[PDB]
Amino acid sequence: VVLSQAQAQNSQYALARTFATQKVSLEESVLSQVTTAIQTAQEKIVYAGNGTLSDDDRASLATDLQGIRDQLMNLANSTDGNGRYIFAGYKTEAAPFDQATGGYHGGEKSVTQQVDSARTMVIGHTGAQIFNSITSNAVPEPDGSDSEKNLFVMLDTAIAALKTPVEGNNVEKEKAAAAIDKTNRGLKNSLNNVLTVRAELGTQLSELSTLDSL
Repeated sequence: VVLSQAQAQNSQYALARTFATQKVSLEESVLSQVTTAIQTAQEKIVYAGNGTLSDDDRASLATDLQGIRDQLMNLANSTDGNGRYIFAGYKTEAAPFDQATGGYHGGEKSVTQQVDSARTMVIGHTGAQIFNSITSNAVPEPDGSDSEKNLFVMLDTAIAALKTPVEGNNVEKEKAAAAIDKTNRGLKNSLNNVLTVRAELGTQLSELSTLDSL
């Protein structure tokens, strides 16, 4: 009895595993795209650091950035093949991020799944974890204020700043330039956060395959 039984318990963990592997692989694929998108915005933000840019050049950068922001929003709202949202924790049936502000509305608890007697492997990192978090490596705000954690806020503030024509207004220029500097720090912090998650999903995939190929 205990044999058949155990062999059936390990037969079941085998299924969880197969479910876990497809879920983690899609997340990893989508996060790979999130990385490239943020790196693209980072390049525009660096260009925006140039003090002699035309207001029309600045507005152009804002438009490029709105586009990247919109790609990232679509990635943050990604679903799997059954239309369940992958960055929403357990709340898989409503979009985790609102279009207007990029606020997170999904679940807070990470999705877990029993993989082997021993472990309880975290599957499905939540939206908060990817798009609204920073690691301990985060570059702090020079002025001691709290670091922005929400990627969409980082992008949205920069966009609003760049769309503000600042010709002939040094005060507005310094303000907008400070917003761009803040976004620059934030995007490094966001990139580091996404890189951290991707590495951890890589580990998860490695584990799953080590029990799957086992």
